[PDB]
Amino acid sequence: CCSNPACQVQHSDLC
Repeated sequence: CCSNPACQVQHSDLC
C-alpha cells in the first residue's frame, strides 16, 4: 500500500 511503517503493518491505502 505504501512505504510506511504503519501501512506495512495494516493494509491501508492512505497514500
